[PDB]
Amino acid sequence: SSWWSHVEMGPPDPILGVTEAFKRDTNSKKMNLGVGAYRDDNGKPYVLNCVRKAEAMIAAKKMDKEYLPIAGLADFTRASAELALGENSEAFKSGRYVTVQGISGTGSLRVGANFLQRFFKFSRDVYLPKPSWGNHTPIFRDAGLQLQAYRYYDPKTCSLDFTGAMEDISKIPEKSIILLHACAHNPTGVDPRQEQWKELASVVKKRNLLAYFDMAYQGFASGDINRDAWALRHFIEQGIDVVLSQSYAKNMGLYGERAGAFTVICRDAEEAKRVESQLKILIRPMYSNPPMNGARIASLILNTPELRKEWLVEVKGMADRIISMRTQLVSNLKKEGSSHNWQHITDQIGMFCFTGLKPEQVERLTKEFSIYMTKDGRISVAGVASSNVGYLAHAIHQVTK
Amino acid sequence: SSWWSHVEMGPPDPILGVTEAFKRDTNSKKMNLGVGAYRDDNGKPYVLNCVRKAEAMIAAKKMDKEYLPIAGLADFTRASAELALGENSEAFKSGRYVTVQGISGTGSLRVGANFLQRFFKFSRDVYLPKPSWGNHTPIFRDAGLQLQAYRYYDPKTCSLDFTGAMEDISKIPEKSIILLHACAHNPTGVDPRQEQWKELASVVKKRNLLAYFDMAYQGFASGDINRDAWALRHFIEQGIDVVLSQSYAKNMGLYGERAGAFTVICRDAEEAKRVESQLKILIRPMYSNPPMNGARIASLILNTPELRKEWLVEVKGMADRIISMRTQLVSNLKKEGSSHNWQHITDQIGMFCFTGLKPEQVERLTKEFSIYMTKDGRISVAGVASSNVGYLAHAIHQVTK
Ligand SMILES: *Cc1c(COP(=O)(O)O)cnc(C)c1O
Ligand SMILES: *Cc1c(COP(=O)(O)O)cnc(C)c1O
Repeated sequence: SSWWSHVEMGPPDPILGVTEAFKRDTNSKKMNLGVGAYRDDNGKPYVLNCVRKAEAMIAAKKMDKEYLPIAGLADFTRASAELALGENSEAFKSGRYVTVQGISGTGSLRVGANFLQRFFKFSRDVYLPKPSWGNHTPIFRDAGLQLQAYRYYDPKTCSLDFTGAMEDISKIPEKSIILLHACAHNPTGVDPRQEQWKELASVVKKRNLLAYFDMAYQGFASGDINRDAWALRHFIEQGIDVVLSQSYAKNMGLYGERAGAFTVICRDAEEAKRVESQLKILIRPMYSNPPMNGARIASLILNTPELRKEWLVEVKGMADRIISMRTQLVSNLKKEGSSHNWQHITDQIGMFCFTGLKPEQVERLTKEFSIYMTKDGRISVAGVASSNVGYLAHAIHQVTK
Repeated sequence: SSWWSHVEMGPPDPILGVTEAFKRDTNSKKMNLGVGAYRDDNGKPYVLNCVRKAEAMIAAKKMDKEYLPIAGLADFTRASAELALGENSEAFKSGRYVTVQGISGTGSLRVGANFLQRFFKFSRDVYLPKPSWGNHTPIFRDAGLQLQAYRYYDPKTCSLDFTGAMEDISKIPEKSIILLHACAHNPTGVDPRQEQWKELASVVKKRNLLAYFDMAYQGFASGDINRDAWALRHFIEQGIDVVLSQSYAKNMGLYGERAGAFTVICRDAEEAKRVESQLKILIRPMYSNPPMNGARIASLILNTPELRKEWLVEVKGMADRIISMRTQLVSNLKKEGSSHNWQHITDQIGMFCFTGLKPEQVERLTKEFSIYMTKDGRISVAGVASSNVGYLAHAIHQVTK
């Protein structure tokens, strides 16, 4: 009998553990549609070009490796707030925001969670949309908050349940926290139309809720970064002081680099200062300071007009591919004789597809064809290459027939 | 009013805050002897040659940026354990340990605290040496643990108070946590001798305390990495099953790249596997997975013989440097005419010198000479160059005369 005799075996991450499994699989035909990481046309990891170039400018600049400030690389911090809020943004232009660099979107979400935990004085309840990215839960629960939920996706409709979203939402108690995905709702793939966003926002405003936006796929909803930040900025423009999480993980394909940020909309520029100090005091004992290379790469591209332009064309290309994949997806599905409706594959947006597959359906795909995905029938459509759209289709069909 | 209208403006970090201040001083002659960050003889940031080399092989390797597993890069992982534990290590050879990559030393300390709080049931109190590094307090506190202390440094004599320490230690309640700095006690720069270390082991074994080692300067106290891990290793062979934190921040001079690790020694390999599960379960909702740049490098060096060799020679060279500065500093103080004994300057090991100066004196250094240090009068020795060594000397003379 010792120290850790009592600790039991925990399970494998529902998302992340798929990669694990994936890697152990000897079938050469294997695919990992678990997590959402973009592959190019040959099924390979794709490092954007502007990333490479920036990588190089850093190298050639022979920079040091001294510590970052707690809040991160200023230059990155600011570029992020602009990318998000928009250059013409009041809130932006008047200095009422604070943004600290974080450990990508997860770390960002968390300090955000912990900040709410420590200062938000009116409630410990956080309302998540049904369903929501799995990590949401543990991020908020480990932070000290309790979780609630508001209806969002209708499975018989394979579309948003706006009505229910609004009934639920309209009944959330005044001054509660509501997690809203900025765009590219993980895992549904469905987001509200402007008209509906416009609507939600009135109730948030109306019920005086703290709105927490998580923006991990800016650019991926449509391929247009500003058309994707519409919602967020709207809200803010109606007078809703939100909080936000951002990740350059997917859109810059800096996955393991860890680049994200957390921002808080304040009243003044004075409040902003005040809050930052606290943010910092939250962080020091967390990780001391952030990992620098990701932000360097990113800060360089955001702030270098050339780099920036190329980036944006690369992002558009990414989106485009995926789209082609959906399209190819369903057509082969028919080509294969599938009596089922597969329009969802084409109507949804972002990096996945919320297939509808049942967990048995799910297993069979892993087992028989080594196609790896999540228990919720959620597939990374972004990890499918041209050469494998066809196999996916067969498998799916085979599983679904 | 406002969500945050009550958020108070907090104070700058006791250590990390001097750098901020430092950056604002316009005197050409400033020196940042605050944080323990090494500079070459010209007072310039020193990126190790083996560091420079490893980055070159990664770029040349044209590697990807995909996510790393939760615990991190296995090679990095395996390596630090070894680095720490030793290769002839039994616990290492058997695989009774679990190492997870972390966000340098802090994030390691922090996950370790977070693990303790979750699973260590036999206590809620962590015993810190007096004094300890500043960050330790908040790390544990923020983590939900209770803080205690044992005597360590006697300031009257400016030496370790082995007696008190031992009194304090022997009466720690059974099965509590005691934090011990593996080497290079920060800020004291005063470590137990091998015979005291052998005493200490004896009682922790006896009271049957949980030993948390903080190991940040492996290689900087003695100039020899193996020599620096003697006690860690000592305790282990004595059957004390430890928890340990690593920083590659100083010794690999990888500061802002954030590389480090946390490791818990377990009874079996079986059990380690169970902890590892848990450990990962803790990290995901924290920052999902660690930054990858720093680990690639580190693992590249620790795992490539040439690289490892030169690193050892690089670290030893670093260590000798600081000994030169120490010495020079005192003899310069003599020549300037300082009435006092400045023996501790040469007695203390690691990057620093715990000078014994008073607040006023330090205030005077910053103000008049622009020399920046911690209000407890702890100077960064590793921060002085051949070229500014006199300045400091004169300063310290004028403020102390
Ligand atoms: C990817 C993602 C995030 C952030 O992930 P990181 O890799 O840590 O940047 C946050 N939310 C959702 C819904 C995501 O899909
Ligand atoms: C520097 C140091 C650490 C680790 O520093 P990081 O920047 O987090 O890597 C841990 N403990 C002590 C006592 C230190 O001096």
